[PDB]
Amino acid sequence: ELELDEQQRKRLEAFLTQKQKVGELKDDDFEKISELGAGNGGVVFKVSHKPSGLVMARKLIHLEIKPAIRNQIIRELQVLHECNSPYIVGFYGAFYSDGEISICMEHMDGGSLDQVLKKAGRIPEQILGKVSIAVIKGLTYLREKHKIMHRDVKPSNILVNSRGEIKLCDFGVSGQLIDSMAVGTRSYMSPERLQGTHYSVQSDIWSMGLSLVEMAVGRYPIPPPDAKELELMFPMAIFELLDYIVNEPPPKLPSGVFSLEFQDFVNKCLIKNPAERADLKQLMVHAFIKRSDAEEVDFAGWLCSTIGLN
Ligand SMILES: COc1ccc(-c2cc3c(cc2F)ncc2ncn(C4CCNCC4)c23)c(Cl)c1
Ligand SMILES: [Ca+2]
Ligand SMILES: [Ca+2]
Ligand SMILES: [Mg+2]
Repeated sequence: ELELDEQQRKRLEAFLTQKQKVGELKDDDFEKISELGAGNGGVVFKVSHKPSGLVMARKLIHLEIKPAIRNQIIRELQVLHECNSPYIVGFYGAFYSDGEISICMEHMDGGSLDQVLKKAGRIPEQILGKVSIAVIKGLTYLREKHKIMHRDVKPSNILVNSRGEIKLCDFGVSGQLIDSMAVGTRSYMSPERLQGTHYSVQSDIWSMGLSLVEMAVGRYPIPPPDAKELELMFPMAIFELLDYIVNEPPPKLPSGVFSLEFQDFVNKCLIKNPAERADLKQLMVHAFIKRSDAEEVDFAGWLCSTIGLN
């Protein structure tokens, strides 16, 4: 899982070689190309780094804070330079300028999976098999190589591109940034996290499981759809919704339309007891993942056709 093929090794080396040419990121060295979309507490733009000519994704987080606080956030974000993986979005740098922190990243031309889902309606099982592999490996990388968990897996934090790559972003690195921003949705949080009890990487596995169900059925799955709505397919307030997650049984895929391997996979992800819930090691050898890994699915081609990359 941690071991890479030669295509992934070549691309990661190519990213770093280009990154070494960039140097120190400055506010005036960026030109706006387009707005990509309003995300977690800030607007993300597609931008050109004028000196290097590199296209980037730039998230601007508007905050009014003193030089002490903001300079601590920039040094905390420097660990993202070390997070080098085919399943983690590339980091160029971070800086402060005129009342707003900037985070500059690798541009992913396919966007996030909430955008792809909204375009697709629902995502096919075999496509979600490749999504599952990438999230597991991305989470395995952060945990093994950095002793880090994500803390915020959701469709908007899974980015994709026309080269067929699927990557994670917005994992917890800066404690001070979360303090100063305090925001994001808690609707993908695990029941034990919403109860404020012993939570770990198992909490991200729930979030993946729930995200996969949403992408599979084409709708955030809590509360469950009706028997009539499932036939048509194939309002709770946020506080009422978070109480439902803690108190009611977990969501499941509908039977018949998905394979029992995929149903079992998401079920093992959504067991409410984190001890009983499957771990990354167990999920990596799961029947769904083994089958998915063997399947030669053209994700890039599927993506481009679905979102209209001409
Ligand atoms: C650390 O915090 C982040 C998180 C994500 C990105 C990020 C977003 C992108 C992107 C690349 C990226 F690195 N590429 C294409 C694209 N299209 C739409 N979006 C966003 C629209 C709002 N919803 C979330 C995705 C993005 C950045 Cl820069 C910083
Ligand atoms: Ca300026
Ligand atoms: Ca200036
Ligand atoms: Mg977040």
